[PDB]
Amino acid sequence: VAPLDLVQPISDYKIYVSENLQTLVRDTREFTNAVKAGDVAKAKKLFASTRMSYERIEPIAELFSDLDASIDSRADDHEKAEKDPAFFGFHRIEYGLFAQNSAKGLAPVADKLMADVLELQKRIRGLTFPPEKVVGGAAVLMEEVAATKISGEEDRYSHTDLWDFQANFEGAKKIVDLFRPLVVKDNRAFADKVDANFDTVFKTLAKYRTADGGFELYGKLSERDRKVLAGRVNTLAEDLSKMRGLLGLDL
Repeated sequence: VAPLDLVQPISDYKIYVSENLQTLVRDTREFTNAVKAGDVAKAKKLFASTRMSYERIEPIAELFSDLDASIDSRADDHEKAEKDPAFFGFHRIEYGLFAQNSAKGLAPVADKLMADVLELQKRIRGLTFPPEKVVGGAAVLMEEVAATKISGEEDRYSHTDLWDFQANFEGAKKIVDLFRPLVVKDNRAFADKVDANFDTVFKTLAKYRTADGGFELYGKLSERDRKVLAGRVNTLAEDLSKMRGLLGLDL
C-alpha cells in the first residue's frame, strides 16, 4: 500500500462528509424552524433524525472543539448543568422539548445551533483529511461509544441513543467500505472479518427495533444488553485500529 492508493478513498470520504453536511444543514433548518415556531411535537419528532447526519461524521466535527462543544455538549459538561447559561446546542434544546415539554426560551438556542452547523460545514469544506486521522478517529469513536456513551449519556431526556449509535456505526462502516479495495488485496480475510464484526453490531441494534421500524428508548436495554453491546463495539475499535496499521499509516 502506498499513499497514492489512499487518495481516491479519501476523496470519496470527503464527498460523503460533504453530503452529510448538506443533509445536516437542511434537517437542522427544519428542526430549528419547528423549535422557533413553538411546535414542540414536531421538533421532538425531528430530533434524532436531524442528528443522524451529525453522528455519521462525528469525529470530523470533533476537530473544532468549541464548535462541536457548542453544537453537542451535554448538561454535565457545564457547572450549572441544565441551568448553565453556557448550555447550547442539541441537548439544551433536547432538555426543553423532552424534559419540560416546552419550546420556551429555545429560539435563541435554535439560532445559535443553525449558525454553528453552517459554520461547521464551512470549516470542513476547507479541511484536508489525513487518512490516518480518518481511520484512527473512527477507531476512537467506537471506543467512545462503547466506553463513554453506553449508559445513555448522550440523550439524557429523549433517550434516542440508539439512533446516534446506528449513525456512528454507519459512519465508521463507510470508512471500512472505502478502504476495502486496498485491503482485500493481501488481507481479504481481515476485510471480511471486519464486515462480519460490523454485521454483529448492526444485528445487535436490530433487536431493539420497534414494530413500526423505529427504535426503543435506550432505557429498554438491560445492563446485560449494554455490557454485551459494549464488547462487540470494542471489536470494531480494534478492527479500525488494526486497519490503520495495515494501510501503512503507522509511519
